[PDB]
Amino acid sequence: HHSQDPMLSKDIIKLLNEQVNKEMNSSNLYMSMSSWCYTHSLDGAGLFLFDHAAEEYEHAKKLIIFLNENNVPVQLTSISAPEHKFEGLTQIFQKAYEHEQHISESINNIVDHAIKSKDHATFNFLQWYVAEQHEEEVLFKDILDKIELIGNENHGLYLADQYVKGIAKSRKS
Amino acid sequence: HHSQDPMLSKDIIKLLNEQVNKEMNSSNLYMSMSSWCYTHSLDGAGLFLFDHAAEEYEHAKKLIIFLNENNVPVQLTSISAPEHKFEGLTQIFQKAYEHEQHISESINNIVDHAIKSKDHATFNFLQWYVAEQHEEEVLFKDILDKIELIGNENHGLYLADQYVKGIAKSRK
Amino acid sequence: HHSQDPMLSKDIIKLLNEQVNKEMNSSNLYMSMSSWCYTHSLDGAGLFLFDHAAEEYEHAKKLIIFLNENNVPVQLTSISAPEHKFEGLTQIFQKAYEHEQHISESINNIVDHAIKSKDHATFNFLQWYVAEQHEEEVLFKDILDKIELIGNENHGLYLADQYVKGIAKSRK
Amino acid sequence: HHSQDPMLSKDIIKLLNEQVNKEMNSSNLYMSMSSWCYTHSLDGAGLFLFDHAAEEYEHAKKLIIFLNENNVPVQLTSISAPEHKFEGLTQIFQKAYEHEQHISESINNIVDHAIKSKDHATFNFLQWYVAEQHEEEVLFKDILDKIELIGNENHGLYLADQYVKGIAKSRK
Amino acid sequence: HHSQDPMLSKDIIKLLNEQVNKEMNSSNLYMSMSSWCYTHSLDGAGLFLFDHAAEEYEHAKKLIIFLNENNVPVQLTSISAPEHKFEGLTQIFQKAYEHEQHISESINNIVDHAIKSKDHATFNFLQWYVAEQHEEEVLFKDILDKIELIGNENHGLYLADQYVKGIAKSRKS
Amino acid sequence: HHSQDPMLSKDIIKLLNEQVNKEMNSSNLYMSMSSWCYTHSLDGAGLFLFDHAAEEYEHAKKLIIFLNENNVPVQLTSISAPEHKFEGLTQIFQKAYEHEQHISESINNIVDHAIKSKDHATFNFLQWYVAEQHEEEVLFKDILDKIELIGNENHGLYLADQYVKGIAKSRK
Ligand SMILES: [Fe+3]
Ligand SMILES: [Fe+3]
Ligand SMILES: [Fe+3]
Ligand SMILES: [Fe+3]
Ligand SMILES: [Fe+3]
Ligand SMILES: [Fe+3]
Ligand SMILES: [Fe+3]
Ligand SMILES: [Fe+3]
Ligand SMILES: [Fe+3]
Ligand SMILES: [Fe+3]
Ligand SMILES: [Fe+3]
Ligand SMILES: [Fe+3]
Ligand SMILES: [Fe+3]
Ligand SMILES: [Fe+3]
Repeated sequence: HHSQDPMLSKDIIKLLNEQVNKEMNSSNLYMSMSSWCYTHSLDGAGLFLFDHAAEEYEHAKKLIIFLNENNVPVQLTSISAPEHKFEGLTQIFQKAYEHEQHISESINNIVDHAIKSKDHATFNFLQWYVAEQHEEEVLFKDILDKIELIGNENHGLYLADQYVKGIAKSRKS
Repeated sequence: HHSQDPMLSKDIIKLLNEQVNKEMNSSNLYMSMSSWCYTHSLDGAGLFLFDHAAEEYEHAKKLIIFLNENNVPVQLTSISAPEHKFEGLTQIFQKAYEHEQHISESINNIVDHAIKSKDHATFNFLQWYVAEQHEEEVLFKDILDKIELIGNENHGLYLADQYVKGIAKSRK
Repeated sequence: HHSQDPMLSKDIIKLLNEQVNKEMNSSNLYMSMSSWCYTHSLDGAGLFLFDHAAEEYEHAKKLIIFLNENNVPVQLTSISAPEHKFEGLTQIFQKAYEHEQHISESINNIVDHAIKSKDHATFNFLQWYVAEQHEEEVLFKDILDKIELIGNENHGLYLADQYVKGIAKSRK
Repeated sequence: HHSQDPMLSKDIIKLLNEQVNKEMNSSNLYMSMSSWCYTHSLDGAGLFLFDHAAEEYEHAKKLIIFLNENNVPVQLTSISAPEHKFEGLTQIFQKAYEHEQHISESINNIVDHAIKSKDHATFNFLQWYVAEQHEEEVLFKDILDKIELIGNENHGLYLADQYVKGIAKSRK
Repeated sequence: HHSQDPMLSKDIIKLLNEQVNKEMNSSNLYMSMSSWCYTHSLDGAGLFLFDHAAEEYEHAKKLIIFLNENNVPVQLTSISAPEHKFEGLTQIFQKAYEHEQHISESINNIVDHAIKSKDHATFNFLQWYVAEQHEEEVLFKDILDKIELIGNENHGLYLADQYVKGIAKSRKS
Repeated sequence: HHSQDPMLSKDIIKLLNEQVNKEMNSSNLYMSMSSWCYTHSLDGAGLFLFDHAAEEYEHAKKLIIFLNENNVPVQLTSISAPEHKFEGLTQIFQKAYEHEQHISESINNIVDHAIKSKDHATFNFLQWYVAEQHEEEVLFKDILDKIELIGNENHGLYLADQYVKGIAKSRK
């Protein structure tokens, strides 16, 4: 039996598949960052980063759904072993923030390519993703700022960890 | 500051970390099988397999949580790319069933090692996982049986795909 | 058309089929014990034992369901007439208590074999069964204790029957 | 202490005890047939026959209750193991339909003897049983008819098993 | 009149009785640790340890119920005077955590013996206990970690005590 | 940091700490009596005594709370093992009633010392305890009276055990 061809162009297909793989990669990175926090008495940051890892996987699934719907083969690559050694809470959120900036940038590139190729169905689909990613980028910016403001003298790490705990719990519900 | 050592033994740690990586790998395999179905007009199997991949990732997450709680470092390794070449619906479910068998065996192994080690916190923890995995293996056995019963004569693939669709919809 | 092979090992299959048959036999025994009580003015004990017979059959059915889901042929053997001659209430519950001990022993043996062969799906499945059987065994122990405490003298049989009647009714 | 004699006549007692054992044997037969279907990818027929087996045991229980109520000893006899080898779905339902006919005939025989011996208490009690057995016999005729109508060509077996599955589920 | 013999084997009987006595002993120890905290201005830790003492007694009662049900005589031994002198909050939770590890270990020994002797009714009964004890062990690990993270410079003891207070109140309801 | 001194006098502290240890001891005694009953077919008395031991521990806890609130160190001493040798139901309740009498006397002593010391915070606090203890002593007097009224002739022990069971059930 004959099935219909992919409904998206080859360039967009490639970019969307790469984005699926990026989100999968992010999910692993944040799981690893989470584990570091949990094994260093920072269960607030642990929980936040675990829940964030899970959310990145939710993004990957939403992208896959769109690919499936459009008759586009999903091409899952080898996911690389995440960084597992970190210096401290500040370095983790510095790295995480830099990571989210890169994700934001790669999204902008797909959206820009959708415009250039006049693929406005893909442009429209991506809007929820642009919005949620921007909110995520701002949140990491905000936590990094707060970690820097608190500092890690006496019980500063405890305070910073409880602040992050409060954010994680407030976002569950 | 001093953080408490891992609360689990080195052997158990190794086995549980390995299992996390196995579930991640299963999730990718099923998304790959799911996409093969969708791109070959089998959105019923496609749906079922997608939903099953997401469930494998849920098992991965619950394993991670248990490691985190026991102060055990989570050791995520490179996840090799899943196979993407399939001959048909029957082959996908034959591969899927053999896969669930291997996953069931790997779980039995950990549970047995927990018993050897007298680690009954881990034994107790793994019980939902043993249960849920058995349900999964049965389900794949049942679907495989049904695909084979229907066969691939005139509109047989359609009937099989509708059947799997019904199951996917009833489980969510 | 091709159906999948049984999902359990030969020895587990054998033990589990033997157990289905033990439960079927138990139901027969308890019906006959129940009838003896009913024809000897002991309707309270009759009711208790009738309801317990029915629950043995429920256990047989739950085992059969598990055999079905694992693609295991259920092999029912010949039924031999249950013992039908009894001496009195005390003897019936003595025999019953001893029978329940034997049922507990045979379950423990299946569970122990599940561990030895690392069949943790079966081990996990049998847990409700281990728990319910133990509750049944404790109950027969309790009733036998009470029958002895009360005695056979001067409306003692009436009081013991009313006691067992109360238990039967409260378990509905 | 003196207990009252059986309230039914010896011939009626005999026929009623025979009937209890026939229902026990029916339960066994249908469990075996059910298992056959389950192990040959016919879970729809499997479920139907399992549920029907359990209902035959319910019939046995209600007859036993009536014997208990009339101070009649229940005499459970030895029964051969049920047939376990079958040729296919059609053969199973042919055998089952022939079996339901025999049960129907056996009930009519008891009812007729109740009329002849002026045992109208027993006649009255058996009316629920006559009505339910008739409904069962009709159901088996209908399923057998539908199986032959569908046939065994390509996916006919699947369509037939799905039809029986819908009946099983709708009967609760 | 004749009563039925115990339904459990002599080895399991002995182990279960010893476990009842261990839980009773724990209850006293935690009452004593609680009193120390209350008399040293640490009412948060005071409350937590008091509620925990009470929970250990709940465990002992559940074990006794099972013994009673099985016609096994309950053999209560002399309960020894608990440690009453402690150095500080950190030492108390270090001791408590070490204590919970020992309890966890003794449970594993009973469960292991149940398997060896094929006593699967006892194996099954003990599962709630394995689960609750593991949760307790993890909780003490978590509090010890947090006490160490906070430290006791300036008002660190106050912060640590309020953290424990929050845990105690959240577990009541 | 400086923590405030105890808010109670040394004599009161001594008496209240002693009372905590007395309640702990009572709890163990009653669990011991409770187990004697259960192991001798008296699950009614067994239940009642178990429930009463748990209540003695509740009194211990409320005393501890009051000491904690007043910044008084709690001084738990070695709790001697309770007696385990009993001759029968009557002896257990004879011992139990004499025990509750001694506990009532010990409470009266503390309350009297509170009055001598003008410690009316403690006097006021102890009022629920005086009340609840009196109710307890009456109850044991009532049960002892009833056990003795029933006596131990043919099924008398059963009737007494059922009576105490009713009380236990009505109080929870
Ligand atoms: Fe993101
Ligand atoms: Fe993202
Ligand atoms: Fe699975
Ligand atoms: Fe799995
Ligand atoms: Fe067709
Ligand atoms: Fe039983
Ligand atoms: Fe049973
Ligand atoms: Fe019928
Ligand atoms: Fe019938
Ligand atoms: Fe504990
Ligand atoms: Fe504990
Ligand atoms: Fe008292
Ligand atoms: Fe008192
Ligand atoms: Fe009397």
